[PDB]
Amino acid sequence: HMASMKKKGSVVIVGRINLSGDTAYAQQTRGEEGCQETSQTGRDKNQVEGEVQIVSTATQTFLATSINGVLWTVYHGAGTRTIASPKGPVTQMYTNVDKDLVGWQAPQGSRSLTPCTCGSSDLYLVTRHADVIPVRRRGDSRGSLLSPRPISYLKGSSGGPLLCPAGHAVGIFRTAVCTRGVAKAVDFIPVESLETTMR
Ligand SMILES: [Zn+2]
Repeated sequence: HMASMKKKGSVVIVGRINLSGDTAYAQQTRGEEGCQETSQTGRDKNQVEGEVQIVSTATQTFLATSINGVLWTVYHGAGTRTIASPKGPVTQMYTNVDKDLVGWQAPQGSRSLTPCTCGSSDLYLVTRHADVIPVRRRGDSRGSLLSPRPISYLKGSSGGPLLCPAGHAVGIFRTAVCTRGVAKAVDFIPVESLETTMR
């Protein structure tokens, strides 16, 4: 009955993918206990750094990527949930189920990637395990893995970035394209589609 109805939890930043040096690596900033409490209160006092965040819900863990002052991720992971912040749960600034895209204002202390202007088709996918996978762009919204892998390796990487050779943001990883469970290609949200949503 109505008095007993719970509320959806907040997305919680539980770590980041460090790309600021010569070596990419994942860092955890909050354990599962703190994540649970933070998800319920929506209050996160942790300092955020970097461009690529690891985020969790009650059920899922995936990625969120800051581009031009917006932290972007996929609707099929975050739905309409708020994200926890130092002042409380923060409401989504963008919500587009048709693009499978959501976004919040980038957390204070985060760094944003710059949208790519190069038109290059040699791309690099950053995974939740700090893999940097070469990807050849094949369309506005798809690239092919130079070395196909089992889908397991890409699980939980939605919302991660596809990068230009110069480190610009080219797209947000949306979902893998598989055959017999083997990921041979990836579909992503082009950054141009993000810029249009941003006006
Ligand atoms: Zn570029």
